[PDB]
Amino acid sequence: RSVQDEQGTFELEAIPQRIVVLEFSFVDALAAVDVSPVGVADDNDATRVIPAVRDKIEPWQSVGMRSQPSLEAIAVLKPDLIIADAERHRAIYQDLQRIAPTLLLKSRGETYKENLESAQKIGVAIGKQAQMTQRIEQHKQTMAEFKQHFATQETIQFGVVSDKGMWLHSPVSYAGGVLSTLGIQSPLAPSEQKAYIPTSFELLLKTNPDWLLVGLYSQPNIVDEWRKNPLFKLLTAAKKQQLVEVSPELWSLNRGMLAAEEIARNLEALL
Ligand SMILES: [Fe+3]
Repeated sequence: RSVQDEQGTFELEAIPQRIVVLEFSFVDALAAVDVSPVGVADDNDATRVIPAVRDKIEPWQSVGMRSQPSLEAIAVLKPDLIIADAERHRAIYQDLQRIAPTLLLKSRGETYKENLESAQKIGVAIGKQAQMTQRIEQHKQTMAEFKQHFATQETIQFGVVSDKGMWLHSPVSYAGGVLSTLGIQSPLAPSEQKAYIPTSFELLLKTNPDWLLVGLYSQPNIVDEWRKNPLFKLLTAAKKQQLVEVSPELWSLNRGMLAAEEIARNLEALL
Protein backbone atom coordinates (compact mmCIF):
# COMPACT_ATOMS: atom_id res chain seq x y z
CA ARG A 1 0.00 0.00 0.00
CA SER A 2 1.15 3.51 -0.88
CA VAL A 3 -0.36 7.01 -1.10
CA GLN A 4 0.80 10.51 -1.94
CA ASP A 5 0.21 12.79 1.04
CA GLU A 6 1.13 16.45 1.35
CA GLN A 7 4.83 15.58 1.81
CA GLY A 8 5.25 12.90 -0.82
CA THR A 9 5.03 9.15 -0.36
CA PHE A 10 3.46 7.38 2.61
CA GLU A 11 3.90 3.59 2.75
CA LEU A 12 2.45 1.03 5.14
CA GLU A 13 2.77 -2.76 5.25
CA ALA A 14 0.85 -3.80 8.35
CA ILE A 15 -2.82 -3.02 8.96
CA PRO A 16 -2.91 -0.24 11.60
CA GLN A 17 -5.03 -1.19 14.61
CA ARG A 18 -4.64 1.84 16.91
CA ILE A 19 -5.24 5.05 14.93
CA VAL A 20 -4.85 8.58 16.31
CA VAL A 21 -6.36 11.36 14.20
CA LEU A 22 -5.69 15.05 14.75
CA GLU A 23 -8.77 16.50 13.01
CA PHE A 24 -12.49 15.93 12.75
CA SER A 25 -12.60 15.21 9.01
CA PHE A 26 -10.38 12.19 9.64
CA VAL A 27 -12.84 10.96 12.28
CA ASP A 28 -15.44 10.98 9.50
CA ALA A 29 -13.32 8.93 7.08
CA LEU A 30 -12.63 6.32 9.76
CA ALA A 31 -16.27 6.21 10.89
CA ALA A 32 -17.44 5.74 7.28
CA VAL A 33 -15.75 2.31 7.31
CA ASP A 34 -16.47 1.42 10.95
CA VAL A 35 -12.97 2.21 12.24
CA SER A 36 -12.79 3.67 15.74
CA PRO A 37 -9.75 5.93 16.31
CA VAL A 38 -8.22 5.42 19.74
CA GLY A 39 -7.19 9.07 19.88
CA VAL A 40 -8.74 12.29 18.60
CA ALA A 41 -7.56 15.88 18.91
CA ASP A 42 -10.98 17.21 19.91
CA ASP A 43 -9.88 20.42 21.68
CA ASN A 44 -11.03 18.69 24.90
CA ASP A 45 -14.68 18.61 23.81
CA ALA A 46 -16.02 15.47 22.13
CA THR A 47 -19.27 17.26 21.25
CA ARG A 48 -17.37 19.13 18.52
CA VAL A 49 -17.76 15.94 16.48
CA ILE A 50 -21.34 15.71 15.23
CA PRO A 51 -23.38 12.91 16.88
CA ALA A 52 -23.84 11.03 13.58
CA VAL A 53 -20.12 10.18 13.67
CA ARG A 54 -19.74 9.33 17.35
CA ASP A 55 -22.67 6.91 16.97
CA LYS A 56 -20.71 4.94 14.36
CA ILE A 57 -17.52 4.63 16.44
CA GLU A 58 -16.29 3.82 19.93
CA PRO A 59 -15.33 6.60 22.35
CA TRP A 60 -11.75 7.81 22.08
CA GLN A 61 -9.03 9.26 24.30
CA SER A 62 -8.52 12.98 23.74
CA VAL A 63 -5.02 14.02 22.72
CA GLY A 64 -5.75 17.70 23.24
CA MET A 65 -6.18 20.73 21.02
CA ARG A 66 -6.25 20.33 17.25
CA SER A 67 -3.90 23.30 16.85
CA GLN A 68 -1.43 22.03 19.49
CA PRO A 69 -1.82 18.31 20.23
CA SER A 70 -0.21 16.64 23.22
CA LEU A 71 2.61 14.48 21.87
CA GLU A 72 2.65 12.70 25.24
CA ALA A 73 -1.03 11.77 25.07
CA ILE A 74 -0.55 10.54 21.49
CA ALA A 75 2.48 8.43 22.39
CA VAL A 76 0.86 6.89 25.48
CA LEU A 77 -1.96 5.59 23.27
CA LYS A 78 0.69 3.51 21.46
CA PRO A 79 -0.71 4.14 17.95
CA ASP A 80 0.51 2.61 14.72
CA LEU A 81 -0.98 5.34 12.50
CA ILE A 82 -1.28 9.10 13.07
CA ILE A 83 -3.36 11.21 10.69
CA ALA A 84 -2.34 14.86 10.93
CA ASP A 85 -3.33 18.07 9.17
CA ALA A 86 -1.05 19.41 6.45
CA GLU A 87 -1.63 23.04 7.47
CA ARG A 88 -1.74 22.69 11.27
CA HIS A 89 0.92 20.04 11.92
CA ARG A 90 3.73 20.74 9.46
CA ALA A 91 6.04 21.79 12.31
CA ILE A 92 5.25 18.80 14.56
CA TYR A 93 5.06 16.25 11.72
CA GLN A 94 8.60 14.95 12.23
CA ASP A 95 7.90 14.67 15.96
CA LEU A 96 4.72 12.76 15.13
CA GLN A 97 6.74 10.39 12.94
CA ARG A 98 8.86 9.54 15.98
CA ILE A 99 5.73 8.11 17.61
CA ALA A 100 4.27 6.22 14.64
CA PRO A 101 3.89 6.43 10.84
CA THR A 102 2.15 9.73 10.20
CA LEU A 103 -0.05 10.65 7.22
CA LEU A 104 -0.11 14.38 6.42
CA LEU A 105 -3.47 15.28 4.85
CA LYS A 106 -5.58 18.37 4.29
CA SER A 107 -8.79 19.46 6.00
CA ARG A 108 -8.51 23.04 7.19
CA GLY A 109 -8.85 25.62 4.41
CA GLU A 110 -9.20 22.96 1.74
CA THR A 111 -12.11 22.18 -0.52
CA TYR A 112 -14.91 19.69 -0.03
CA LYS A 113 -13.36 17.76 -2.91
CA GLU A 114 -9.90 17.70 -1.28
CA ASN A 115 -11.50 16.51 1.96
CA LEU A 116 -13.02 13.65 -0.04
CA GLU A 117 -9.57 12.92 -1.54
CA SER A 118 -8.09 12.68 1.96
CA ALA A 119 -10.77 10.17 2.94
CA GLN A 120 -9.68 8.02 -0.02
CA LYS A 121 -6.05 8.19 1.09
CA ILE A 122 -7.13 7.25 4.61
CA GLY A 123 -8.95 4.22 3.21
CA VAL A 124 -5.72 3.15 1.52
CA ALA A 125 -3.54 3.69 4.58
CA ILE A 126 -5.88 1.61 6.77
CA GLY A 127 -6.46 -1.16 4.22
CA LYS A 128 -10.04 -0.43 3.12
CA GLN A 129 -9.55 1.03 -0.38
CA ALA A 130 -12.51 -0.93 -1.74
CA GLN A 131 -14.87 -0.21 1.15
CA MET A 132 -13.86 3.47 1.34
CA THR A 133 -14.13 3.87 -2.44
CA GLN A 134 -17.65 2.42 -2.32
CA ARG A 135 -18.61 4.62 0.64
CA ILE A 136 -17.41 7.72 -1.21
CA GLU A 137 -19.46 6.82 -4.30
CA GLN A 138 -22.60 6.29 -2.19
CA HIS A 139 -21.98 9.75 -0.73
CA LYS A 140 -21.51 11.40 -4.15
CA GLN A 141 -24.79 9.88 -5.35
CA THR A 142 -26.61 10.89 -2.15
CA MET A 143 -25.56 14.51 -2.74
CA ALA A 144 -26.49 14.27 -6.43
CA GLU A 145 -29.95 13.18 -5.25
CA PHE A 146 -30.14 16.18 -2.91
CA LYS A 147 -29.06 18.34 -5.86
CA GLN A 148 -32.39 17.46 -7.49
CA HIS A 149 -34.50 18.36 -4.44
CA PHE A 150 -33.02 21.88 -4.70
CA ALA A 151 -34.19 24.10 -7.57
CA THR A 152 -33.32 27.66 -6.56
CA GLN A 153 -30.95 30.32 -7.88
CA GLU A 154 -30.82 32.21 -4.58
CA THR A 155 -27.32 32.84 -3.26
CA ILE A 156 -26.50 31.16 0.06
CA GLN A 157 -23.46 32.16 2.12
CA PHE A 158 -22.10 30.57 5.29
CA GLY A 159 -19.78 32.27 7.76
CA VAL A 160 -18.51 32.01 11.31
CA VAL A 161 -18.87 34.98 13.63
CA SER A 162 -17.57 36.01 17.03
CA ASP A 163 -16.69 39.15 18.95
CA LYS A 164 -13.49 39.17 16.87
CA GLY A 165 -15.38 39.39 13.58
CA MET A 166 -16.97 37.41 10.78
CA TRP A 167 -15.32 34.99 8.33
CA LEU A 168 -17.21 34.18 5.15
CA HIS A 169 -16.59 30.63 3.91
CA SER A 170 -15.94 31.12 0.17
CA PRO A 171 -16.76 28.64 -2.64
CA VAL A 172 -13.36 26.97 -2.07
CA SER A 173 -14.09 26.28 1.59
CA TYR A 174 -15.57 22.95 2.64
CA ALA A 175 -19.00 24.51 3.21
CA GLY A 176 -18.72 26.38 -0.09
CA GLY A 177 -17.93 23.16 -1.94
CA VAL A 178 -20.85 21.38 -0.28
CA LEU A 179 -23.17 24.13 -1.53
CA SER A 180 -21.71 23.97 -5.05
CA THR A 181 -22.27 20.20 -5.11
CA LEU A 182 -25.92 20.73 -4.18
CA GLY A 183 -26.19 23.17 -7.10
CA ILE A 184 -26.58 26.21 -4.81
CA GLN A 185 -25.32 29.54 -6.12
CA SER A 186 -22.66 31.53 -4.26
CA PRO A 187 -22.75 35.32 -3.82
CA LEU A 188 -18.95 35.54 -3.78
CA ALA A 189 -16.82 35.89 -6.88
CA PRO A 190 -16.09 32.59 -8.67
CA SER A 191 -12.32 33.15 -8.33
CA GLU A 192 -12.17 33.75 -4.57
CA GLN A 193 -8.99 32.00 -3.46
CA LYS A 194 -9.11 31.91 0.36
CA ALA A 195 -11.54 29.63 2.16
CA TYR A 196 -12.14 31.69 5.33
CA ILE A 197 -12.42 35.36 4.35
CA PRO A 198 -12.15 38.07 7.04
CA THR A 199 -15.32 40.03 6.35
CA SER A 200 -15.89 43.70 7.10
CA PHE A 201 -19.40 45.09 7.37
CA GLU A 202 -18.91 46.80 4.02
CA LEU A 203 -17.69 43.56 2.45
CA LEU A 204 -20.85 41.92 3.79
CA LEU A 205 -22.90 44.66 2.13
CA LYS A 206 -21.08 44.20 -1.18
CA THR A 207 -21.80 40.46 -1.05
CA ASN A 208 -25.47 40.68 0.08
CA PRO A 209 -26.38 36.97 -0.02
CA ASP A 210 -30.03 36.05 -0.25
CA TRP A 211 -29.40 33.67 2.66
CA LEU A 212 -26.77 34.29 5.33
CA LEU A 213 -26.20 31.21 7.48
CA VAL A 214 -24.01 31.98 10.48
CA GLY A 215 -22.28 29.69 12.96
CA LEU A 216 -22.00 31.51 16.27
CA TYR A 217 -18.85 31.17 18.36
CA SER A 218 -19.63 33.95 20.85
CA GLN A 219 -22.88 35.46 22.12
CA PRO A 220 -23.16 38.33 21.28
CA ASN A 221 -20.98 38.86 18.19
CA ILE A 222 -19.88 41.35 15.55
CA VAL A 223 -23.14 40.74 13.66
CA ASP A 224 -25.19 42.19 16.51
CA GLU A 225 -22.87 45.21 16.43
CA TRP A 226 -23.57 45.50 12.69
CA ARG A 227 -27.32 45.35 13.35
CA LYS A 228 -26.74 48.57 15.30
CA ASN A 229 -25.86 50.11 11.93
CA PRO A 230 -29.01 51.42 10.17
CA LEU A 231 -27.49 50.33 6.84
CA PHE A 232 -28.00 46.73 7.99
CA LYS A 233 -31.61 46.74 6.74
CA LEU A 234 -30.43 46.85 3.10
CA LEU A 235 -29.36 43.19 3.35
CA THR A 236 -31.57 40.70 1.53
CA ALA A 237 -31.06 38.24 4.38
CA ALA A 238 -32.25 40.96 6.74
CA LYS A 239 -35.20 41.95 4.52
CA LYS A 240 -36.57 38.44 3.95
CA GLN A 241 -35.43 37.41 7.47
CA GLN A 242 -33.28 34.73 5.80
CA LEU A 243 -30.31 35.26 8.14
CA VAL A 244 -30.38 31.91 9.96
CA GLU A 245 -28.23 30.65 12.83
CA VAL A 246 -26.63 27.26 12.12
CA SER A 247 -24.21 24.91 13.84
CA PRO A 248 -20.55 25.91 13.37
CA GLU A 249 -19.53 22.37 14.31
CA LEU A 250 -21.60 20.96 11.45
CA TRP A 251 -20.71 23.58 8.86
CA SER A 252 -17.11 24.50 9.67
CA LEU A 253 -15.31 22.11 12.01
CA ASN A 254 -16.33 18.63 10.92
CA ARG A 255 -15.71 18.77 7.13
CA GLY A 256 -16.77 15.21 6.36
CA MET A 257 -19.12 13.15 4.22
CA LEU A 258 -21.75 12.61 6.91
CA ALA A 259 -21.79 16.35 7.71
CA ALA A 260 -22.28 17.29 4.06
CA GLU A 261 -25.35 15.04 4.12
CA GLU A 262 -26.77 16.70 7.23
CA ILE A 263 -26.05 20.05 5.57
CA ALA A 264 -28.12 19.02 2.54
CA ARG A 265 -30.89 17.86 4.89
CA ASN A 266 -30.73 21.06 6.95
CA LEU A 267 -30.63 23.20 3.80
CA GLU A 268 -33.79 21.44 2.57
CA ALA A 269 -35.71 22.37 5.74
CA LEU A 270 -34.80 26.03 5.21
CA LEU A 271 -36.25 26.19 1.70
FE1 LIG B 1 -10.77 27.13 14.04
